[PDB]
Amino acid sequence: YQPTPEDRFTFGLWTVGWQGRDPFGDATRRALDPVESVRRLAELGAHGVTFHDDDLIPFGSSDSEREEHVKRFRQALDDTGMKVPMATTNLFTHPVFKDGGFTANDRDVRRYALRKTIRNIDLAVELGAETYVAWGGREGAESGGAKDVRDALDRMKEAFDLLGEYVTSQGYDIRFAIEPKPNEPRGDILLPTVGHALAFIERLERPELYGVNPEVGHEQMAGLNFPHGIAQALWAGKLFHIDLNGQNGIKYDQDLRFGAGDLRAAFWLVDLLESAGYSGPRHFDFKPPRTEDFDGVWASAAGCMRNYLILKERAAAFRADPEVQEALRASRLDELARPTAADGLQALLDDRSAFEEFDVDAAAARGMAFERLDQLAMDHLLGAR
Amino acid sequence: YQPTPEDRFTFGLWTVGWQGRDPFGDATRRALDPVESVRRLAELGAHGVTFHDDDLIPFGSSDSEREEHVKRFRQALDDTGMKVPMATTNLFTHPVFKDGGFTANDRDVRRYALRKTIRNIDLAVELGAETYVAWGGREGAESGGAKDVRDALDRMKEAFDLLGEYVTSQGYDIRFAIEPKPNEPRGDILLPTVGHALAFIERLERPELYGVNPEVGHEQMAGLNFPHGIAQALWAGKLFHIDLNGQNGIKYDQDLRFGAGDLRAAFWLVDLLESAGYSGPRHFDFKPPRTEDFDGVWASAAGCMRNYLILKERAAAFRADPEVQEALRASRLDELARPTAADGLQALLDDRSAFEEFDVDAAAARGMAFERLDQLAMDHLLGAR
Amino acid sequence: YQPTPEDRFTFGLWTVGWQGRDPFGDATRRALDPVESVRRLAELGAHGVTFHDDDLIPFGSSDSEREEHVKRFRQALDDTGMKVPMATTNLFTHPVFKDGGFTANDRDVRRYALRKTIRNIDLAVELGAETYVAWGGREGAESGGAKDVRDALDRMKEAFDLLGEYVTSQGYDIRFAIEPKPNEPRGDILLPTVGHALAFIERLERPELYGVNPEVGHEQMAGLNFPHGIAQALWAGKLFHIDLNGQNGIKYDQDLRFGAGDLRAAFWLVDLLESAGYSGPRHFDFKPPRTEDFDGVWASAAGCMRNYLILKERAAAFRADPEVQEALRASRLDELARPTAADGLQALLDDRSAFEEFDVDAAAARGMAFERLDQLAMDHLLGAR
Amino acid sequence: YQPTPEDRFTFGLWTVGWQGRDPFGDATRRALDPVESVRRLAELGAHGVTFHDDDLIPFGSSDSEREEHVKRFRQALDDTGMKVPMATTNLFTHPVFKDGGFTANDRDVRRYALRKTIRNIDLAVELGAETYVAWGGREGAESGGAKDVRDALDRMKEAFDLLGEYVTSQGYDIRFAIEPKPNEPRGDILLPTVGHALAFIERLERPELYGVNPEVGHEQMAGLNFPHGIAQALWAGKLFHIDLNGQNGIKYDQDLRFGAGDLRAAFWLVDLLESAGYSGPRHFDFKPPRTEDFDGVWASAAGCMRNYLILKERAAAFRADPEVQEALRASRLDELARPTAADGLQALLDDRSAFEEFDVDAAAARGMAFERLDQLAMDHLLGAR
Ligand SMILES: [Mg+2]
Ligand SMILES: [Mg+2]
Ligand SMILES: [Mg+2]
Ligand SMILES: [Mg+2]
Ligand SMILES: [Mg+2]
Ligand SMILES: [Mg+2]
Ligand SMILES: [Mg+2]
Ligand SMILES: [Mg+2]
Repeated sequence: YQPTPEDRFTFGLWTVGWQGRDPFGDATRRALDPVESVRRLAELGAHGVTFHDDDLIPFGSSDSEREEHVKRFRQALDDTGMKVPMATTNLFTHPVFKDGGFTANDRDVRRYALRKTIRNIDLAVELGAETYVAWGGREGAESGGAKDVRDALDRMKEAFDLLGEYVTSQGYDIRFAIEPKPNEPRGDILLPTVGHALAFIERLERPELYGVNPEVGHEQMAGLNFPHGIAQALWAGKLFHIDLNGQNGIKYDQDLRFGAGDLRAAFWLVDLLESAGYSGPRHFDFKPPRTEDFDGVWASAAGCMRNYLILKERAAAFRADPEVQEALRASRLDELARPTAADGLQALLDDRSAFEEFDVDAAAARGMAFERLDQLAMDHLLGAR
Repeated sequence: YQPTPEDRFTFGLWTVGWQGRDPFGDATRRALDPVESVRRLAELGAHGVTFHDDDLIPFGSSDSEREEHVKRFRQALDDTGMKVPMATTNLFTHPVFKDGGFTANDRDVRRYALRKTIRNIDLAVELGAETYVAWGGREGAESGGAKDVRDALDRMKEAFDLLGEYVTSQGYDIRFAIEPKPNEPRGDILLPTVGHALAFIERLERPELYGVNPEVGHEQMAGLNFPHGIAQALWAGKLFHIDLNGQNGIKYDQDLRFGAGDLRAAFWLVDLLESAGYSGPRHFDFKPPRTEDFDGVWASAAGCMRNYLILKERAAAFRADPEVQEALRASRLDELARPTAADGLQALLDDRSAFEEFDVDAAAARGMAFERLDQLAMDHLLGAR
Repeated sequence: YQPTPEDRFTFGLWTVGWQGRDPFGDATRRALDPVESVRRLAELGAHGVTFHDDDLIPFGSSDSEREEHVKRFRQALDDTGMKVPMATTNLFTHPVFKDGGFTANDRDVRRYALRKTIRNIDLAVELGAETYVAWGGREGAESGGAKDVRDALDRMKEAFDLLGEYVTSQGYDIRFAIEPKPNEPRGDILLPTVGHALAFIERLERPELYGVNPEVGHEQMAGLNFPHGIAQALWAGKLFHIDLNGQNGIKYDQDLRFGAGDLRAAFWLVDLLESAGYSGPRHFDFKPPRTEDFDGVWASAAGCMRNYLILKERAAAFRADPEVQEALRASRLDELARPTAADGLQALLDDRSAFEEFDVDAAAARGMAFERLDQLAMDHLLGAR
Repeated sequence: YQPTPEDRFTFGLWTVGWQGRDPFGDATRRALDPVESVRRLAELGAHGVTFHDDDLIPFGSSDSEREEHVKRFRQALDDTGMKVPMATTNLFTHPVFKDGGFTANDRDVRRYALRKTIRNIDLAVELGAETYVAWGGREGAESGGAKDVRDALDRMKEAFDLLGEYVTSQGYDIRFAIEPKPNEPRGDILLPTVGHALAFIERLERPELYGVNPEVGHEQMAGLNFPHGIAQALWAGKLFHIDLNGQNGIKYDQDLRFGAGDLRAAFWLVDLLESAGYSGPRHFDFKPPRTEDFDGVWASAAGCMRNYLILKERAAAFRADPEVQEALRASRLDELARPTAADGLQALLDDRSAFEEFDVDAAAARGMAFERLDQLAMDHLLGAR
């Protein structure tokens, strides 16, 4: 199960470069030169890297250091063939963003957040990114009175509309993807789930420029079914990007490598992405645990891609299995895909078989045969099939 | 804290009428005649009742029993002045709905679900309901392969569009509200949160006919901030109805009386509903615990309204407190309400105070004063103020 | 992966016999004659059945019906070779237990609960059960004032001590196992986790007569690591019995078939049970989903045993893998098993290599190599190894 | 509601001294001199401070800097009258503890952890601490194979037994308290709940030297009822210490000030502590949110004590209310405190009123009147009474 750049696996600089500082511990690893990470990730079979502006250009760099850093990075991209499909802004690390970026109560911080973002959009376009991700990790509150949510949504809409105006006025061909997270580092974060972000996009001035970048661990921190949420995003035509990792239930954001955490959900996710023809990057946003040295970092990063490829195999085997296709018909997955009432309202109303002469007890008695279907999915996942 | 019909408190027949059957226990209470519940609820200060078709008309009733039941109910409404602002369909109790109603895999069940619903819409209009609620409690799955979610969303859209066609073709003045629930009785339920339902409505043929009916306990079963979700629904203009109860964290749907469960959240919810001018019914969907006899049932139902009125008082006191308004300005809630960039994109770009000459360290050093504001909210809630 | 009676797989009568009534739905299946379940389970490879008194003898049966029911059951056991390793009392279904059995506030109910239990202990001994399970499903509260927990623990200790006196005075060779559950059907249940039950047993008069019967789904309803809890029970010498099923995170008690839910946890559990030499019954407490007809019921029950056997295989392969044993040494699992200070306190104090001359920075720099070890566990689980 | 030193309110140096570094953000506050915190906390009405060795003495200090730091601290304690009732060891910040202290896989780290602890025990005794707290925050695992839990419990028992030997051999009058936490910073932490720690203590060589130090937010991170767990610890005679803060459900450890989070639970906790006569320190382990400047830090710390005192008032009012005492008798809290069977086993067996002639239907029909009792508890909490 060896990854190729055609698998579109991408990594953030901040993932393998995480020094292992957590709320209760100091770094267990020295910092990684982005040039060294680009080269190590290319050797592992990755297709591309992503970056926050602050990952690449240390905060407060002069314009001459800034261009020196870009030029070094650009050399590493050119030496390796690595792409940069996605860029994002760090609006969460610096103390100035402690109440958020786009929805900070302080207006001058909101304007600074927009300028910091716009600067990096120019740079992202320059580096060829086609998706610009926005993770409002500091947008939210620990207490109810700290944030009027309707005002914050106004400010959030205003920020995203202005970003959309700037993109179309520059004639840039780049789209935005909102990354939801229900909590941490804020007590509650605005647009907490895929659903909340999808609803929000429909109120923007140019909705067609915005989609979602859902993350496995984030929806699972709310106990939600991450495959279900992805299906709805696809149904809406709004899955612009996706973040893969693992999470062991409702607790702090663990950012385990993909496939760790809820293994059955990872299987159903890959089944959905592959069967829907999702063609975006397969992005890993994970943290090698701080127990690990650099050898463990690359091992964890390899395991990300490996577990995707294994699950991709098992899902395809499951869908191609004639006994599964038989069981799918046994549970009437075929009838689920048919229109309830293509004959239209009036025909439905006059159809006495739909109500007056419907045998309710016969229909109730029919088994759905879901457990046999699920055990076949299990057998396939486990390679007992 | 005595409720009046002007408080628009409403109860489902199924709430006070719950016999106390749970997954592990038999009924602890005899069944309630709906006529007796209408009369008891009117004596408690309720404004109205709601019903599932099956609450009012026993399943499979002849057309003559059906009209006898309506006529008895109509007499109780006329004798008490109770209104019926909202009606809904039971698409979950009968075994025939075990895989759902609108998204059942079986097409004939889907058509039956639509006819069962349409019949009750006629009856709801007759009884004067202005909101028709849809809770897809059986729509979903315990296993990943049982339901193609994109197909189910198609079938769900199709059902709701047809309902919208039937309403507009009949010239009915009634709107629909989708009630989300993340799980139980299904392992995962479709449209699991307020966000997911809001996004879904934007894809219907006549979006203006559909809103949400969020329920406290349901969003909290996903660990979400229920006040935040309500704010987004209001921001969208889609809060058509609301269900009030209590819930002690992420576990089974407890349907505790309102104010039980997360007390601080109940306070912030009432603060939001009152300050936004929400004018719909204050509907209680709760279950008097099965430890209780009928005296405990009415006691629990009284406590629902009482806790709303107490919290309504404390929220208003909080918002009217000049020291709170001062603290709100101290945490820049006023600046949050101002446009980030009413001067427009180009002016923002040329504004060197927004970036080139922005003192990031000065802005970072400013405290948000959120903890003092929250302790004032606490003092008010507790009547220590 | 075919089960044999030597695998010690056991099922409750109430598991396959669940009619599919849930909080929101009526039965979807007719009731099962216990004699028919005993015969069907024997054909599936089960080793034994368990029962609540009320599963076997309908509540309130005359002494002549009671013995007729036992005699019919005894015939089915004799015709099939099925054993009854475990029996338990239903102290939760009848409305009289709505506030509990052993810790009901009403004393006459507590005495009735003890007599109901003692009667069934006699019957369990007669049928040869060696473990008597107690699941205090109604012991607890929805509200804080309803139950003084210290008093309830007194009443719980008193009940269990008296049960222990009755057993030793009758010269019965039977032991008790407490089954913890954190919630549902009560808002919070007493002795909510394995830990709470283990602590409680140490205060009983004859602690040696009592152990725990942990259940997968129950500890996971608290987000706990079920393998970890089982290890502690084993460490204490108190794992008398175990209940296997599946659960998808913190929500209502799903009682999915074993292997569904958290698949990686099921793998680590089987690894622990097998490597510790657990020799008790492998008991399945699960509910075939109500979507299923009787064919789906037996399919689900077969899947229980199958998933255990598959996981048992993969765990053994993992532990026997020399590259795993190498990786285990690489992460110092061997050093974890050695005494920290077998040289004793004074030697440790005088050992300057333990502190004064300990190279803290060298030790910190060592990687734990946990991620490589976990990916090997993953590969084995997935049959990619 | 002004605190006095007789209220026994204590704070960790690390609480008010938290610089606001979280997983996603840099410090928002400069470091606090412990001498300045001791003085500020004394002005707020605190009774005492607690410390990790590393809070007080910077890691790796010479013996001359070490005594200079103690001497400065000792001067601040002497100038203010502040006590040090509890001390603890930092076995979690330094990278060397990344796999734990007492249960690190590496033996030399385990010995170093014991020496680091023993050194601070001497210092704690010198400063007069009577409780030594152990929070095994790094003891546990992110993956199943990384830690054999039975071995780790052996190593944990060994460490605590040796600590007990050292204490009794030195003739120190100090006791140990284990602080449980279910997760974070490890994926799962050993001894995850109060129950797990209580069970563990019963296997130590000198159990009488060890109790628990439970923390509000920690048990709530597992969805458990923190008042219930405290009652069991009291019942066991093992509540040696307690940590107070707030937590909004199952998510990352928020360390909100006490009274924030689950307000009703905080009320029931104070009711229990006061009615049981708990006489230990009321210790706050919380973090002023990083949105706050130093003014917000002291405001948050004041709010801790204030919310305890308010709740203490409301609980006492509730218990002294004759209508509550009446309602308590109505729900048979009095009968719960009586022995089920003080007449003994044989008398119970011969008592036909306990079974043969017990009217089960009469007893079932009795209401528990729990909802009226809970609404009275609510009214008292809210000051609507
Ligand atoms: Mg994450
Ligand atoms: Mg991400
Ligand atoms: Mg509900
Ligand atoms: Mg509802
Ligand atoms: Mg269960
Ligand atoms: Mg069980
Ligand atoms: Mg904490
Ligand atoms: Mg603590």
